Amino acid sequence: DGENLRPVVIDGSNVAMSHGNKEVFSCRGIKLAVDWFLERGHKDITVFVPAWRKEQSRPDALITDQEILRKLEKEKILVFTPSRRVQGRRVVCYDDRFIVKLAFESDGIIVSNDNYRDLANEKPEWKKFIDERLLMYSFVNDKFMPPDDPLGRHGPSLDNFLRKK
Ligand SMILES: [Mg+2]
Ligand code: NA
Repeated sequence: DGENLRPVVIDGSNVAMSHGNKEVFSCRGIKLAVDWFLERGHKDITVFVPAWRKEQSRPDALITDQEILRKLEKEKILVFTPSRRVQGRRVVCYDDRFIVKLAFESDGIIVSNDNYRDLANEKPEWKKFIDERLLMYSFVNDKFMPPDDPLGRHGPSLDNFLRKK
């Protein structure tokens, strides 16, 4: 029973960079984050990751355990944001905008340590949404630890934070 639960939108790139080495795109972090929400009963989970991350590990952009991305895609959970090469240069659509817009329109939660304040300054309704619906986190090795107080001490509990009740 997970439609008393708010839909969950995970910043795949943020979580990947947060987990393990802070200089490595660690896809296990994405799996661990998703698994944490799955074990609680969530059924509406979307992970946004730029499409160019499917490319093999380059020295500029290191990445581990790539197979998880496609696996999560086949499981309907992960969605790739558009990206392509024009005239020898990589063009990337702002995945952060996908994250914010989807979560806002689905009336859900954003899982990220990124504040997205450029987008917040762009649209007032987005700023208010982010202020009230951003779930930050911390990684202790393979342990995914979100705070019981997402909005501080006067905010709701983590349990009630994820419910539409
Ligand atoms: Mg980002
Ligand atoms: Na990382």
